[PDB]
This record gives sequence, structure tokens and C-alpha cells, in this order.
Amino acid sequence: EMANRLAGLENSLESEKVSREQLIKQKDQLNSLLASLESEGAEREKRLRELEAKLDETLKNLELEKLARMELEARLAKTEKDRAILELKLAEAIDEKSKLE
Amino acid sequence: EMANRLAGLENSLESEKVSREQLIKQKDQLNSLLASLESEGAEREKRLRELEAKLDETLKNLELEKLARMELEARLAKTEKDRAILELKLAEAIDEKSKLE
Repeated sequence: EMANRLAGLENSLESEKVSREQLIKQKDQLNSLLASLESEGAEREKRLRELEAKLDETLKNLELEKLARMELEARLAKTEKDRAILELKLAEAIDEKSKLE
Repeated sequence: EMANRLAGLENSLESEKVSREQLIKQKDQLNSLLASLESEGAEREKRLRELEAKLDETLKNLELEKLARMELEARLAKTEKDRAILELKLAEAIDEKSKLE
């Protein structure tokens, strides 16, 4: 009776062994997965942080440049107008001269 | 022997089913972890993809506005120079009018 309980206990021990080995292999794979994903994530968060800074900077610059552009379109119109005004005044003068001939 | 060897193996089997409960538990925690990290990573990659698109756009824009601004700086200098030459010409003419009279 007892030599039997002996055989069955060993049997039960071996079945617990196969289970144990299955779970440990599964765990190893999860741990590797884990480490990997962590590393990957570290790299991407660093990369993301960099992208963010770059978009902020570029954004600033785009803004500064729009102001600058507008300021110049204005300055240019003012100058263009003055230039036109002078050509007209010039004509007027070369003519008052002409007529004084 | 036999009776002893028995209660013995029952002890062994005992601690081992306990260990197995534990591995199952650690495994479950790992798997949950894995799901979370993967979801988190999916999100971060989505956000990264978005930032990249935005950075490309803004970069284009920065470039175009920079060309526009340089074109204007040039245009403005040319105009200012012509205006200066015209003020001079003007003076010269209002003076030729003066002397003439």
C-alpha cells in the first residue's frame, strides 16, 4: 500500500516538475520581452523629448520670421511710395526748368 | 523507511505546489505589465508620428518664409538705393531751376 503511495507521489512530483519548467521558461521569455520593451521605450522617450524641443524651436523661428516679413512688406511699400513721389517731383522740376527755357 | 520516506515526499510535493502557485502569480504580474507597457508604447509612437508630421510642416514653412524675407530684404535695399539716388537727382534739379531763374 505504501510502496504504491510512493510511486504515485513520485508521479505527482514529476508532473509538478513539468509544470514548473513550463512556467519558468514562459517567465524567462516575459522577462526578456520586458527588458527589451523598457530599453526601446527609453530610447523613444528620449527621441520624443528631442522632437518636442525641435518643434518648439522651429515654431519660435517661424514666428520671428513672419514678423520680420511683415515688417519688410510694410517698409518696402513706404519706400516704393517715396520713390514714386520723387520721380513725380523730379519730372515736375525738369519741366518747370524746360518751360523756363 | 516507507512511512517516513512517505510523509517526506508529501512534504516535498507540498512546498512545490506552493512554488508553482508563486510562479503563476509572478507570471501573471509580468504579463499584465507587458500589456501596459505595450499600450503605453503604442500611444508614444502615435504621438511621435504626430510630432514628426508637425515638425516637417513647420520646417517647410520656416524655409518658405525665410526665402520670402530674404527676397524682401533685397528688394528693400534696391528700392532704398534708388530712392537715395532720386533725392540727389531731385536736389540737383530744383537747384538748376533756382539758378536758371
